Amino acid sequence: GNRTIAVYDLGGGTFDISIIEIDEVTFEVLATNGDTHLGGEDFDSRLINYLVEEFKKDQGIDLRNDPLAMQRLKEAAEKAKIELSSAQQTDVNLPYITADATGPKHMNIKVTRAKLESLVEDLVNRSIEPLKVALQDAGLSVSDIDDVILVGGQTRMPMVQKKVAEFFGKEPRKDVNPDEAV
Ligand SMILES: Nc1ncnc2c1ncn2[C@@H]1O[C@H](COP(=O)(O)OP(=O)(O)CP(=O)(O)O)[C@@H](O)[C@H]1O
Repeated sequence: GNRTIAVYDLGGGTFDISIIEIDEVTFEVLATNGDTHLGGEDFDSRLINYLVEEFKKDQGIDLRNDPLAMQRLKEAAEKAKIELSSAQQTDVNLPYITADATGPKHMNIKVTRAKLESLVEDLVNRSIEPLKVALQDAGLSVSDIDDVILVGGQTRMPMVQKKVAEFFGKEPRKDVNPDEAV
């Protein structure tokens, strides 16, 4: 009774996919692929652009010339990205972010989940490309896979789970650890 699994591991920096076969009678990695420039940090970057554009649209300032402000906005963007894994909407609040002749300025922007999903949709789609490759290299199809286990914090995002569920046709398991997976 062999069991074949797929490990979708999306971290802060890189993306990995691995196909592993288990037999009783033994453990054999059948294929492994990924994307060295596709990670959670790219999800923050997309949200950072949106916050910079909205702050310009509203107040008229470009924060990118201000390095100390861009650090706080990166920190705030990640925080909002995470909350939006569990909430439908959230609020970025950074008082005294910058200043001009009119005085000190404040950021207060509402980000909805739907907004975030539209911003990162293409990054999620990039993760499917190495998946197809791995399966080809293994001489397998999605029907030959028995379980999909998610690894990495970024995979907690409902959208990422919905797309992986659509590819494999199975509900991926996010509860499983590395020992239990085998
Ligand atoms: N609830 C949540 N929803 C969405 N993203 C979340 C999250 N909780 C954490 N994250 C994201 O998960 C990432 C943390 O990744 P993790 O610690 O699992 O791997 P990593 O970055 O150390 C390994 P690598 O560099 O190889 O990819 C951060 O980018 C963080 O923004």
